[PDB]
Amino acid sequence: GSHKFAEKVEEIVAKNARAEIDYSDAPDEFRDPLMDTLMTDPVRLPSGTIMDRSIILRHLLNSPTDPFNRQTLTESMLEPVPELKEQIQAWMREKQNSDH
Repeated sequence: GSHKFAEKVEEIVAKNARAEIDYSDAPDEFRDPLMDTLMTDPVRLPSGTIMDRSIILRHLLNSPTDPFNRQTLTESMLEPVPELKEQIQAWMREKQNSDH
C-alpha cells in the first residue's frame, strides 16, 4: 500500500492515493502484453514478446507454450532486457518523491 508521507509518523488514514501507487500501469510499454501489469523483470521470448520472467515461471508449470501465439515456450532460451528496468524505475521515480 503506502507506509507514510512525511516523517510525521501516523497511520494509513487521510486517503490521498487510493491503495496503489501512481505508476500502477504505465503506458502501453512497461505494461505486460498479457498481464498489462508493470513487469518486475522484462525478458524477450523467442516468439517475439516481452513479459515478466515471473509470469513465465508458472507458465512452464501449466503450459510450456507462450500464452499468446500458443508457441512452444522454453525458459533459459530467452534474452534479458535490462535497458528496460532502468527506464521503468526512472519515469516511475519522477512520480515517487518518497525515498523511505
